[PDB]
Amino acid sequence: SQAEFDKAAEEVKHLKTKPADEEMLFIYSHYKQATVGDINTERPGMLDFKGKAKWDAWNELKGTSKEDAMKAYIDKVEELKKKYGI
Repeated sequence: SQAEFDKAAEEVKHLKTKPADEEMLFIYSHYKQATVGDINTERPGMLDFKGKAKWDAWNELKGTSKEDAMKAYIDKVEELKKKYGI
């Protein structure tokens, strides 16, 4: 299905607490593979500040199925929901 993934991405955007950079990264990444696909973009190039993390962390997913990214993202966000909630 799809609704549960937007539900996850939207829910994360409304969580009561902020999860670790790493979580933000797992999300950011799994969200891009789950919806955009493999990183068909330009890695930082200039500064390796926070962007390198998101870009690279997403790149890391080149080869994983949209569905695995989606599925795992849904559940993972669900973890975050049981973990941090509303």
